[PDB]
Amino acid sequence: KPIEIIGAPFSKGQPRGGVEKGPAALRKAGLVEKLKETEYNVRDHGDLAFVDVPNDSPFQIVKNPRSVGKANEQLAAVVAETQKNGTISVVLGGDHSMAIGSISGHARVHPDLCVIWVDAHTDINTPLTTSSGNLHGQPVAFLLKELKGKFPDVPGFSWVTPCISAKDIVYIGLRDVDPGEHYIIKTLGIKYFSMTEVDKLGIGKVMEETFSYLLGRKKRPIHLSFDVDGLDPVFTPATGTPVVGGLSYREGLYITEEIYKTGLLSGLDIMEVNPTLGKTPEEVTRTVNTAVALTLSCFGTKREGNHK
Amino acid sequence: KPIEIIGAPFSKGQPRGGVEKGPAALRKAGLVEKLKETEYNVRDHGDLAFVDVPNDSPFQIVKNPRSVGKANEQLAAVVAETQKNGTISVVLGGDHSMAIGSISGHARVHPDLCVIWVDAHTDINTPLTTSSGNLHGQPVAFLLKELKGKFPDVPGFSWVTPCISAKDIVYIGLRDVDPGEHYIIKTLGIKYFSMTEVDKLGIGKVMEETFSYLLGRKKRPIHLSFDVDGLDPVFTPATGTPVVGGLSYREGLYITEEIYKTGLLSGLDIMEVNPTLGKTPEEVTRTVNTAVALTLSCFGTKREGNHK
Amino acid sequence: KPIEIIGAPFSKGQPRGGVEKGPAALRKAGLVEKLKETEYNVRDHGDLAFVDVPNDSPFQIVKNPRSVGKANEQLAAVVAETQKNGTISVVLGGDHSMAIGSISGHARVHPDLCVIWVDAHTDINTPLTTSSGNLHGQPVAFLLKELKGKFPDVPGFSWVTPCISAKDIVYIGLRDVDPGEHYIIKTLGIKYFSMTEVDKLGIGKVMEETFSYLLGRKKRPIHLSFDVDGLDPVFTPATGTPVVGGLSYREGLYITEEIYKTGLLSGLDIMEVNPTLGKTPEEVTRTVNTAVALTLSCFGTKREGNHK
Ligand SMILES: N[C@@H](CCCC[B-](O)(O)O)C(=O)O
Ligand SMILES: N[C@@H](CCCC[B-](O)(O)O)C(=O)O
Ligand SMILES: N[C@@H](CCCC[B-](O)(O)O)C(=O)O
Ligand SMILES: [Mn+2]
Ligand SMILES: [Mn+2]
Ligand SMILES: [Mn+2]
Ligand SMILES: [Mn+2]
Ligand SMILES: [Mn+2]
Ligand SMILES: [Mn+2]
Repeated sequence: KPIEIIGAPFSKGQPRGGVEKGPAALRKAGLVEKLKETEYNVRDHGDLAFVDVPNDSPFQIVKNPRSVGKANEQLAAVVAETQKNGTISVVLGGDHSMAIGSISGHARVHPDLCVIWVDAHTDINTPLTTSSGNLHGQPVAFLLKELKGKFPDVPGFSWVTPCISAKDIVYIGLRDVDPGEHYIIKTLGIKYFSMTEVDKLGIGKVMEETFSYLLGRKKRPIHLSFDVDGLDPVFTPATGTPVVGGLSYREGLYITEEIYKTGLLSGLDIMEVNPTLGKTPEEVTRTVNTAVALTLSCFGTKREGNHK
Repeated sequence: KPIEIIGAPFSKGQPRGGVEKGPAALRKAGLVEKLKETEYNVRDHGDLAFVDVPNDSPFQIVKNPRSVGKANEQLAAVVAETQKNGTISVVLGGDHSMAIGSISGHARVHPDLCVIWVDAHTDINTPLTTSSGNLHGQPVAFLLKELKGKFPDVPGFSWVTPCISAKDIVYIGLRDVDPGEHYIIKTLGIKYFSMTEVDKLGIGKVMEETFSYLLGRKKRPIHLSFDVDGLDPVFTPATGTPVVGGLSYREGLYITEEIYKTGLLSGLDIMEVNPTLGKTPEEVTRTVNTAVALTLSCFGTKREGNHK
Repeated sequence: KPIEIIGAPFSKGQPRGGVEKGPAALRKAGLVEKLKETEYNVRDHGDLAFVDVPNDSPFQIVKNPRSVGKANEQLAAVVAETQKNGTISVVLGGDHSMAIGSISGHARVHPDLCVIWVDAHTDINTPLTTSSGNLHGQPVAFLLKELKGKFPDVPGFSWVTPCISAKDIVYIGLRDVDPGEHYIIKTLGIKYFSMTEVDKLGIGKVMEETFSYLLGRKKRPIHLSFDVDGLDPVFTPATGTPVVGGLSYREGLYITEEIYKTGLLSGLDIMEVNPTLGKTPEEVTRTVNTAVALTLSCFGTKREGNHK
């Protein structure tokens, strides 16, 4: 099972344009060369060229609906094709709104997959609950089957078909959830481990419980959508929405080390790295290097050591 | 059950006068407005005006005995009256010597209460074991029934009646205990979770064990006396006696989140915040904002989210 | 059982000469005076004068073989003599290559001892697997019986007799292991708790499992070889080989507190403190003071408190 890197220099899901530079910074930090040192064969598809939409007026409060909808449609097609060829897709983020296209294309080939979402946020607001209008905080709402028809058709997304049910996803790291989003996860009964649960259980028990919950019945493809702000700002300061009291460096690596050990990783998203948001040049280097270490961990690099 | 904020701008229990500004900084950080966003009805009694004692010579080694004794007598009366009216009392600290008055007035209405003491110190020296003479490190000694008659009558405190027995209190966070204090907790058998126990058990098991220990037999009123130096100096740097290796931000919030969930919180003390002790202006803002987050957590704010 | 401090100002096991100053900095921080405040009787043997070898050409890739071999032979004799007199030996580090002499002399008197190695590294490369040639990363290879005859005779070490078998040692804190070293620990089946295991289990369960593993059958002498880089660079920045994601201050103290409680500590090594490697003067003070706190903990100082 080879790996295929796919760049997604997109920032229309939020207001800060620098996340577009995420892919470049990750590559410049030597991401591809290091992955070639693993047991996997690596392939770089390159970066995608997203067709911008000039006249893109807000749908109600939702900003850049048509541009976000089209870029995600392009991504889904690309991901589905590589999945169709028996390869693991690695999407280099880009604001988190690109998860719509990443997960959608994945589910086209592997309809039985489950999703592990590492983030300080649930990203499940709907076009009607959102207060900001930024689509990087609404991706999960377009993918959940239970939310289908809970909000008006948004321009640019008629191509989307809800592909995951409430019981197929698990959140880890939550600590900044909007009132509407909380009502939704409680009502629909979505499984989550907020920082409170990580403190209570310990990251060891957290990973054990997420795997038995999702892989109890039968085994199946895993899709890990990693938002860099899942970790505390001390570790990943260069992000658009940092929240204090997050996961540690050690905990972030433990999550990815356990996911590698299942042998079921099928799709990966590394999102929200913004290289123009450091407080200093090293805060940037710190964030980019951590994202690279997490990616390598998903593919075999272990803290105990490695040998051929 | 409404809440009643009570300010206690007092600093005679120790040498640094800046703790008197604790209440003002907490209010300026928006403490009251935010509490009004919870499910509780809020009431601000205001700050107390403590009658200073001009001729206040040291009783042996004990400094400002009469001024500390009178200010606490005034506080007890105020707290007992609001408790008498079915309200939860919130005392805005002030050096920790004000816990004598806070707990005393509380026990007048709820004699069956238990005490959870979060601190790096036990604050249980007696007028005869103390080496500094500062009363903010002796409050527990005036409240324990087992210590009654273990030291000479101190001027200004003849109004005090020991209201709690050794089995009714639990310490969390200890890491700077004097030899005399250690002899006392071992001899009397007082329950505690020092940093060693938190490391061994994890904060999850620590809260589980403190609740079964205190609320095993029957349910009853809870009094949480929180000393801001319970958390590591990296989180709450603006305090008079910082000790390395303390509780994390996450652990501090876990403690308060669990106490809220019991539905038994009856009295609260937020102590030792000194706004004139930062190394920088942000070290101050960091400490004040953390104290506010802890207070809000005691009244319902959860990291998983909230909705009406 | 009295204690005997033994200084080892040596740096030929690696390239940076400043570790030679480790002993002096530790003593200047008041190490001996504080140990005299414990229940043990303290004795300072002083620092050793190591006979340098002028013509010391590299054995293959191994640097300073004869100088490292002789200094360790001198140390072993000194340690064995104090052990012979019923005293606990405390070796003030010095690069970690001095563990060869420390452990060797100890095993001469207590052949049944076990070893607890706290380090970010396994220090088990052989003269043939090493890529740097620095002997401070090869001490364990000269002491393991299973590795005897696995590499050519190195000049200066013909006096060494492998004294410990693979089942007699436990590693804690690993996070920077070379491919050759990993092949060795997996093949020989050596017990270890890398950072992954500490994250999964918690330091409490880690200490419980290392004690049952080593002291399950019968009780016996414990030798703790502590490399200061076992803790994260935020706590012990003044070291030659710092690695991110290490043990916390709290975890380091928990390890030593548990070792004291067994009553089986027989030999101690405090290594790799280099007072000329801070980024600032306080990074140095931070590292030296932490090493002193760890040493005091091994001999009775507890975070819960102490009294006579
Ligand atoms: N819920 C907030 C924040 C969204 C956070 C988006 B994220 O997790 O992708 O960075 C909003 O909807 O604007
Ligand atoms: N035990 C020391 C320190 C007291 C700490 C007081 B506290 O916890 O209220 O800040 C003393 O009695 O002087
Ligand atoms: N394995 C690397 C690093 C050795 C680390 C040595 B130590 O743990 O004593 O600081 C080397 O052999 O050069
Ligand atoms: Mn986020
Ligand atoms: Mn996100
Ligand atoms: Mn205190
Ligand atoms: Mn206190
Ligand atoms: Mn090391
Ligand atoms: Mn070492």
